[PDB]
Amino acid sequence: GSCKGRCFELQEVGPPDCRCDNLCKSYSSCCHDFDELCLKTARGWECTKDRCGEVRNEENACHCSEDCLSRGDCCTNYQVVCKGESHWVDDDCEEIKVPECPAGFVRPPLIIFSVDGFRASYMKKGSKVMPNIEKLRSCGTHAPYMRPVYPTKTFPNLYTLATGLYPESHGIVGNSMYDPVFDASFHLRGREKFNHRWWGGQPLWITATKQGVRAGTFFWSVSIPHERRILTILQWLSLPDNERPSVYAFYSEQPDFSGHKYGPFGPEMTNPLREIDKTVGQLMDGLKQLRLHRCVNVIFVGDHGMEDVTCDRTEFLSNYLTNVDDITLVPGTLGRIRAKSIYDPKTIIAALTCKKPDQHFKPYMKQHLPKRLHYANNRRIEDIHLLVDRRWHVARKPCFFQGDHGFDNKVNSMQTVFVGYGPTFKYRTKVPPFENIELYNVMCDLLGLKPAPNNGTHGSLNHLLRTNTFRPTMPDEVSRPNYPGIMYLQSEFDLGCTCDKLEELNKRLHTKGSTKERHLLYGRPAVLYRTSYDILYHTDFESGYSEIFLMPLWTSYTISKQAEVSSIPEHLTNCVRPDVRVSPGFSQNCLAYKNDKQMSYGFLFPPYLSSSPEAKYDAFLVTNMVPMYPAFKRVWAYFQRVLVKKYASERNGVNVISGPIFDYNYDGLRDTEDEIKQYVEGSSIPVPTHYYSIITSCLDFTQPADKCDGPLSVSSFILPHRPDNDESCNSSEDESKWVEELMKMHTARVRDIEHLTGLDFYRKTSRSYSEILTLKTYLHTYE
Ligand SMILES: *[C@@H]1O[C@H](CO)[C@@H](O[C@@H]2O[C@H](CO)[C@@H](O[C@@H]3O[C@H](CO)[C@@H](O)[C@H](O)[C@@H]3O)[C@H](O)[C@H]2NC(C)=O)[C@H](O)[C@H]1NC(C)=O
Ligand SMILES: [Ca+2]
Ligand SMILES: [Zn+2]
Ligand SMILES: [Zn+2]
Repeated sequence: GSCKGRCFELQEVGPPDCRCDNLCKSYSSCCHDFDELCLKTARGWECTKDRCGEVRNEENACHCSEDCLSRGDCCTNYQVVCKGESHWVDDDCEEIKVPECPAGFVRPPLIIFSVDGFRASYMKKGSKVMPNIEKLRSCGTHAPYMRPVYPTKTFPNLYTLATGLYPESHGIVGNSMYDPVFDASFHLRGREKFNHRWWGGQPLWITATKQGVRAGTFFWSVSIPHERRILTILQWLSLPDNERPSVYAFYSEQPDFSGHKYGPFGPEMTNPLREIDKTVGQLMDGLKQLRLHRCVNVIFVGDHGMEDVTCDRTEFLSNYLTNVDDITLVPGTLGRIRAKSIYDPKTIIAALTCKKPDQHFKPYMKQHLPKRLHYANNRRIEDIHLLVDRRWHVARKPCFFQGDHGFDNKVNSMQTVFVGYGPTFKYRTKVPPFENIELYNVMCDLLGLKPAPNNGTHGSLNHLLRTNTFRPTMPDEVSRPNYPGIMYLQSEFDLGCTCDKLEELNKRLHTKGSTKERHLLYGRPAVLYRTSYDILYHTDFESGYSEIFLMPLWTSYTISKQAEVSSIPEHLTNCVRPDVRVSPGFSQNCLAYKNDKQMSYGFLFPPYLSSSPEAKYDAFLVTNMVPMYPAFKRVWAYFQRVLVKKYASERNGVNVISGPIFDYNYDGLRDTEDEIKQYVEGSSIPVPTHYYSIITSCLDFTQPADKCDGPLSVSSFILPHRPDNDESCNSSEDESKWVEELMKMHTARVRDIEHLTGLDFYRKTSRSYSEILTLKTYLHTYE
């Protein structure tokens, strides 16, 4: 019943026996002498010359005795003060070409140093405030910033780090949440969070244990001082070979706590950052004492940033809703709304939509949230969501705090940090910003583990690593296209469409020709599911036409910097032409659109960008038509007539691939036919939930998009196909005052589109597949 000989033991005792491990305090289950024997404070955390060679006194917090390495309970500066060695931070960086590990070590250990609320810009504070951190950052591998997951709160992000999964998939969708199947709520405070029922996926410590690799206890009771957490890691690293973990985690509550109290750019922030640096320095000195400083891979990572947020920037729901007693709100930097008793969700949303000119939040049904957030597919996510403006809070009803976080994960102030240091990371290497869902694959690689299935894209971070355990391979195409000829005659169609000579004298009409070379610059997308579709070629564009969904899965075209924009002449406004290459039965019909009072149609390739009046007639083929709400046509037509040409002008030409997305179950994945819940009336033409475009050009803008030697540059979006423009509060103005702002909100990665369509892009380029995976994970943020 005593913690003697057992402090911070790895085996977990009881219930009910008294525990002496990392978490015993959190359960209020430690042995009576835990706080006495294990949380020793006497004489602080640094050796002084007068202690060198002292007799071991057990009440000392750390030791300067000659027996202190045999336990690894020496103070971390022991050798510096007593044996003439130097501080890790004062040593020159020297490349670590191979792991330099001592006797007994069969792989490089991994230590994860997680710092709560460490904003990316704090790194700009430099080596006068954070000398140890700046050394890790400059000698190792680092990104200018790492993007967290939404919501940008600690539990969702630390668990995403651990699992490689979006919160919707791992289950930790908030710091607070209610589960209607358990009928219970989870909170930062209390016991409920300790119940395994809440935690899904497979976190790294479980992946490791399952594959025979020992993991240290990642979690730390808040009562354990940071210095004792470092000393405990060093103690574990000193254990025999058959008991020593290979992976460890340190967690610090700072700089988050001071960020909340003083704001991100308060002068008070410098002290907490100095203290974090000290802790890193203690870890590095400690490793160096154990001859592990050129053997361990260290990951210094944050979970989210911090924004300026004060009391008097609070919107209150009682100022919008007359029935605020009927609802339960999860409040703050995001809002989630539920009924108090299992109120009407459609009236709640309408009552919160564009009611005040400076309104600092926007309501969404969860399925209408931007797809890049991946924040819908979980019963813990309430149907009603408030996306709150940066710098603001939302509360239910009507200063000690100056900072908060939780906002949209593309907001600048929410970005966090990443540095990788050690033999397996690259040397003095800067890498592009990347998302925190990508690290679990890399941590697995670093430990020799096979990752469990996750939302990372394995290989998209190979460029962080000196030597890679994993080489990606491009997936095999599942469906092979048909390339149908001009088989059928005009008179065989009656699709109910109308139109209003030279195409009879063109024998080579709709043949491959030079269409593939100029309009598919990166190869045909591959179709990764079973379906039947047709490649269709035209002077100005190429498309993959689905005989099942009666529309293209994709439409590809290139527009040069010098492309002319033209009008749809009035004699062609209502023109729709039957496609002589596709059968009537696998074609859309115009009558269904005339029968459907809510629904109109648009075109994937824009008639506005035709290369000639002759070629413009191709844009009106029934195989280029897609169902579109009139409200959405305002957005689409502006995109196609104005913004594509702008992008072409700014980027030295662009290649565009556009198409429909069906995601009626909001799982982020391509719907099967059975899952499509809306069709054009009286018809079998499915209604898309979204429309995507992927806009590619040369990263070197001095080369045109069709003559690009090197790295590519991409921006993409996934626009919600909505029958109104209630999302955009300025929509009653000219499209130039609101459409582009809409599209920027709905920016997306190419990977997001691949999941939602079952397509694989960029299969024929001069780049390596690893480089391509990096491109596919890129998000253009507009921040
Ligand atoms: C993010 O990653 C997770 C994990 O890879 C993805 O969740 C997984 O989704 C698949 C497909 O829906 C689920 O697998 C299915 O299992 C059953 C048979 O047991 C069968 O009905 C299907 O044919 C398929 O095998 C799986 O449950 C699920 N795994 C987890 C942990 O949730 C998720 O789709 C990813 N999200 C995105 C947007 O890519
Ligand atoms: Ca789906
Ligand atoms: Zn946090
Ligand atoms: Zn916080």
